[PDB]
Amino acid sequence: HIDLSALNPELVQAVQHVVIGPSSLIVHFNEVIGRGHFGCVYHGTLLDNDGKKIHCAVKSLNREVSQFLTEGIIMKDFSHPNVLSLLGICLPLVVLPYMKHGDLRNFIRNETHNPTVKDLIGFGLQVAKGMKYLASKKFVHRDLAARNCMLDEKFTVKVADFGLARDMYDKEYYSVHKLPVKWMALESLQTQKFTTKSDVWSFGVLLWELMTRGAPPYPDVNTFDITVYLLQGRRLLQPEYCPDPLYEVMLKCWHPKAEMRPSFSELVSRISAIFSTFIG
Ligand SMILES: COc1cnc2c(NCc3nnc4ccc(-c5ccccc5)nn34)ccnc2c1
Repeated sequence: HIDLSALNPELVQAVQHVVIGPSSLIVHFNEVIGRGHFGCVYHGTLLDNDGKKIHCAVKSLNREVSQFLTEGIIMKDFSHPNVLSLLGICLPLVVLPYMKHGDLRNFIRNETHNPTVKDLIGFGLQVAKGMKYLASKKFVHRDLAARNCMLDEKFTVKVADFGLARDMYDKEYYSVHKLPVKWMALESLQTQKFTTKSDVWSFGVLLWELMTRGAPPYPDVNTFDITVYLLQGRRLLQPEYCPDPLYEVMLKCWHPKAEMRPSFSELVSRISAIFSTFIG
């Protein structure tokens, strides 16, 4: 039940645009397309206000209602081609655009697809643009990784796994202390505080993932021994196909001083330049 009085008065009129009527959504519970700690996701067919059939992914939270709605309201207002949108909430079901090619990590690990170095850098550029948008909205992601970005039918990469879509979709990479330690900035491992600058650290690791086509970072390090490993004066090595200036970008993302790491705007600029030097 929706109690409009419990909400922030400013946000009441935004409820009609976030709530999806149960008669407008068909969800196919016979086919699981993704698994999270909070719940499974399924295929869905959504009907528009006019009556157009759009394909969607419907996530369950199986495994405050006022708070849940405001979270959805804030997320719906986010609109960028490199950020996963919220279609709405159904009575609770989270309704998201269907991403045909799944998560970025699995996509680049797939033997049937063959992205070129240019393509891989382009995927990186797309993530940087999505994060530039999010950071301008003062939104800290906290869990940027290749596993947490998705691709649609046009191979458009979108920053996902945030707001109501947030979950652990690959439990292997989360350690109790439940943190994604191998994507975390030194200061975050120490304080558990996450910033846009710690998102920038995670982006550098994401770039390394792209250039290795989805290799696991720091395989021979065990969980929280990562802080010891890093403080020995170590960084992830330069992947074979990674251009030198792109590795220089990665090293900047992993600067020991958070305030010295590049903004996402600078990452878009630097990476767009490197991307432009390649053909095919
Ligand atoms: C074709 O298969 C799928 C599966 N899941 C979704 C989906 N899931 C919710 C979601 N929101 N943000 C994220 C980030 C990562 C994953 C994820 C899912 C599986 C493995 C690894 C990571 N899922 N996810 C949303 C939209 N389209 C999808 C299409």
